[PDB]
Amino acid sequence: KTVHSASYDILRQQGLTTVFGNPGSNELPFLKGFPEDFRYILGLHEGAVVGMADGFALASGQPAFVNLHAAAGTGNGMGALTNAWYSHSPLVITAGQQVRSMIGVEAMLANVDAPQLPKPLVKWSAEPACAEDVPRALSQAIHMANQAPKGPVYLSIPYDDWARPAPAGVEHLARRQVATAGLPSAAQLRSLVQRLAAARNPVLVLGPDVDGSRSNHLAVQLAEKLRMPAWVAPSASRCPFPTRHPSFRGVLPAAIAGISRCLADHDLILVVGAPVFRYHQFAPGDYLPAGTELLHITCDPGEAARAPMGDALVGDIVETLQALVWALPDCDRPQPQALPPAAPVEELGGLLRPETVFDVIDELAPKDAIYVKESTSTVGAFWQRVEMREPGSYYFPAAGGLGFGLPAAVGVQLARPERRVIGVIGDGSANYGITALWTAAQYQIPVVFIILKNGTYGALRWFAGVLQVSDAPGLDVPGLDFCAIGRGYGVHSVQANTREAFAQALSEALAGDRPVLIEVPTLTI
Amino acid sequence: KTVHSASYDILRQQGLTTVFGNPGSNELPFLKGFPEDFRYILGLHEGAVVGMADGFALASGQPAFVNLHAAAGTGNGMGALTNAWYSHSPLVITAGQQVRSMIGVEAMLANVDAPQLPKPLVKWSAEPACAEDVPRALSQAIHMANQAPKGPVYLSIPYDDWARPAPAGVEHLARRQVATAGLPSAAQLRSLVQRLAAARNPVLVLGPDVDGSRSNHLAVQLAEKLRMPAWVAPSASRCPFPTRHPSFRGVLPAAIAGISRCLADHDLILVVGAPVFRYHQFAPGDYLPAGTELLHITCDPGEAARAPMGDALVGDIVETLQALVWALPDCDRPQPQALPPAAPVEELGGLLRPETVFDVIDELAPKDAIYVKESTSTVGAFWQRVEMREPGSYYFPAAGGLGFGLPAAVGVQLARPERRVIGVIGDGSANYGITALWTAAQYQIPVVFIILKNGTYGALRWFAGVLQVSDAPGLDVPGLDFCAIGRGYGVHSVQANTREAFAQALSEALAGDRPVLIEVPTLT
Ligand SMILES: Cc1ncc(C[n+]2csc(CCOP(=O)(O)OP(=O)(O)O)c2C)c(N)n1
Ligand SMILES: Cc1ncc(C[n+]2csc(CCOP(=O)(O)OP(=O)(O)O)c2C)c(N)n1
Ligand code: NA
Ligand code: NA
Repeated sequence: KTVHSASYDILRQQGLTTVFGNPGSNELPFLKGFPEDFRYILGLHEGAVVGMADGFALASGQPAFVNLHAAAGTGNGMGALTNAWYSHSPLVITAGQQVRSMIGVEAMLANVDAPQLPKPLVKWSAEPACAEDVPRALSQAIHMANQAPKGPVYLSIPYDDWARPAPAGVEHLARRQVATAGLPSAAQLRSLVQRLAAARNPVLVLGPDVDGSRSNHLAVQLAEKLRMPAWVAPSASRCPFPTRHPSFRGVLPAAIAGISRCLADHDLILVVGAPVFRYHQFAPGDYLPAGTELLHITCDPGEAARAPMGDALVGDIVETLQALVWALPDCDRPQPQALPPAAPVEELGGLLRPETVFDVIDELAPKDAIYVKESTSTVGAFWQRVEMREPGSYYFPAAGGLGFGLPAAVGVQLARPERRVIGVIGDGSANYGITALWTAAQYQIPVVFIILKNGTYGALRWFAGVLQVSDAPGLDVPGLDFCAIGRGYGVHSVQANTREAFAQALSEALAGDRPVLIEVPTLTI
Repeated sequence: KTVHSASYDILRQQGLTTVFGNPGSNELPFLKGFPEDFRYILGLHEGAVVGMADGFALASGQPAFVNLHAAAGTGNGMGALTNAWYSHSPLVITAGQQVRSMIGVEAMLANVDAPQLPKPLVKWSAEPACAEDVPRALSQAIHMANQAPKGPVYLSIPYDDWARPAPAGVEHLARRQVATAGLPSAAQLRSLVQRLAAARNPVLVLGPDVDGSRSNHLAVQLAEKLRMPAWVAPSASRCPFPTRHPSFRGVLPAAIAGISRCLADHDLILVVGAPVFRYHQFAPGDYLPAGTELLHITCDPGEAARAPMGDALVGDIVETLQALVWALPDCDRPQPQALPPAAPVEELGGLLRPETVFDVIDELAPKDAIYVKESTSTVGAFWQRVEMREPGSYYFPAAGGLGFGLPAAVGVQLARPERRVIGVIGDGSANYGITALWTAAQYQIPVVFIILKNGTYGALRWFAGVLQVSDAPGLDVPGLDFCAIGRGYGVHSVQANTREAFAQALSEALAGDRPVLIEVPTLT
């Protein structure tokens, strides 16, 4: 037995049998003898590697294993880690290191002070002090990433470690289970029941950990038991509730003053599975309406600690909601009434309007499609127009780090081969993760990649207009041909200029079993 | 006066008037009122932004200014910082931060613990404690990046700072000069002279800081003064010596046993402007030949401290070399004789060999072309076949981080518009920095981008053989059409399958003033 055999035994028994990577010489001794029951997914750039792994871990509900090259490979993946942090993504990131005797002299490919490199975007990082501790360190990595609050971890491994003999006692590691006890106490449950049942007009607010914990159906039961509306917490990264349910109200605005206005008539706000709150725009005002109280249920002690208001309970979301639904009384206030349907937009005679594209998607897509969205000026219209009825149907970068979309679509589609993934990606956002197209071609992962091509960084032009700034450089992205780029990376590509051409292209893509890129020139104002 | 007006005044007076960036909302208050005498170079991904700035700083010999978005933009640029670290590149990296009152709550776009993010790849990192300290902190960043050993620094700026009034006393900052005194003392100089003059058979070994300090001509003078051969230090990132000068001996192998074998006959080794040594492959053996001594001249205290052998002198390389050339006595030993030229490789009639491509480059390229190389299995052949006569003629990623090549070619070409830049890039390496093609097209930066397309991560096949690994996944890169990708980003693109087709494409590219991508299918 070697450090190598012991390590692959640990990965197999813990279920980490898909490796997302881009290889280098320090990693070859790990990749040696790669087992026939494991799968390796090559990305051409590490931002795409990490984002594929992120999508895979989130959609599968299991940890994902990554293998990168030394400091430059780790570095190229670091933007993608910002999103993985706020999505509570359990990524086990390994990077290969020089031989131990060559690290201090700073030989070429030595990753200097390796554990510091990924900080502060990892929950744990190490470089084992000896070859013999590597298998236990890898066990520690997997169980740190997969415990609440879940998140990325990092391990740097000198390449001469793998061939060394495994130590006595290593046989205990592969079978280890780490379980998290997160049910409320009887007193804690009583407090939630008393406060909710006593409220005049409560409201529900739901974040990405409602989807991550598979609590969507429980959230519907909760809303119905208290006859209350349900919103998505601001800066939404996942969809936690069926969007045409009559209690649904949309996504809250990412603004201090905006949330206290939207929720002004409610005496009690219950936030589940989000921070309080991922505000974005500067909009000073009241954190809460006068007389309103807030309750917060979260899996993350740091979310509970940092909130500017409310009483928090930190624990297991699905067990907490199940207990709460059981313990609450029925209510006979009237049921909330549904939001009105979105009207078609006016025909203006220029390029296709995003609203039009979305109406077509809502008509032709399967009702359990999965959407991966990274198109920053069209978010409001998408949520209004594209129904998302089932869990696990939406992914948007949780840190707002662009380059998530194309790679995450490939990883999500790999995790959920029985559903169809449709990416809705801007011309700007596409270029941060463009080589994911190639991985989709090579492995025949049949994402429908829709590129909305408006010629600009539209969301930034909007924000610039708001600040009366007209002199900022760098906001336009002319001269891009995504059909040529798609074909370059091996993906069947088509340009759709009208509503009829777009419908035909989407229909034909959905009917097939290959990736397709659909380039859609769109209106921007 | 505002923090904004004072900061642009500092950048202007210090000479940082080109901004390399990718914008975001936290940066819009900085980019507001961008001055007419500044230039903004947009990159579509931050790895390319930082690589362009890196090339520009190295080729211009001046610091370069970067503006990135928050933590995700900073993160996307961090692979490029590995290279900037080992090339001693003076990059001033700014990243926009949320409004100060929204940082601790972790609002969307808050960069948490920002100064820790780029570590350990920056020599100084800060987030100012108040708006009034932003101008002085920017000055500190500039003067930290540009003092020996030069390197990247990082400043995180909350976006509500820019509009605030500038503090009293700010007017002293823009004019500040920071000079480095780095000449050897009389005793230090005499020790080098005494030792070198007493040696039986000295040898010279030169690294990237010889090119960086503009000491190439002095290195030739020194070699000639001691009638000694000259090598490039291993893991070469720049070219410090004219490669057809008769004392030139090529690049040392990146191997412990290799160096002591190559240099076996020399009693004294003088290493200038490189670490001792950037070994790569694991080839254990003797650090030095028995009886040999090593002298080291470096601009970097860390290089001096970490070396496993030798006596080091840390200071100003160009000033130290000039003092040494002046002080050395006459030497009567015969001059070294030139290396024999490379033999032709016989064409087997099918896909082109890289050696053939390099012979055509050597025939047709201007004799002061600049090469940006990131083609990992073809480095030895390149150095054997493509003459580099002038300073500032070669750039290869100093940390080996791929994605340097396409972006750095663009930045070098921007720094040196009077010379012509030829990028020599593999099919694997191109994809880590591919959006640099777009910036070349948009700004009409006329790089000749040559893509060597062998279908594989060729150098990893070599290392797999060395390490005795035969079943590793992920070594092949089939199914890439770089003419389609080039055209997609706006660059005129042509495929060249034969020696004649490549000559014609290279000649036409060189005769024009637009960027061109030339895709060349090659044998491994
Ligand atoms: C890595 C990274 N760099 C820069 C930004 C800043 N950013 C925010 S929105 C945006 C524009 C995206 O444009 P596009 O995807 O074309 O969508 P549109 O706004 O045009 O709808 C940019 C560049 C970011 N969020 N992430
Ligand atoms: C960012 C990064 N990721 C991975 C590697 C590992 N790496 C070393 S050489 C190499 C292959 C480069 O292939 P190519 O540019 O096609 O050149 P060839 O070896 O085929 O001549 C790779 C992937 C690296 N050095 N940098
Ligand atoms: Na756009
Ligand atoms: Na290659």
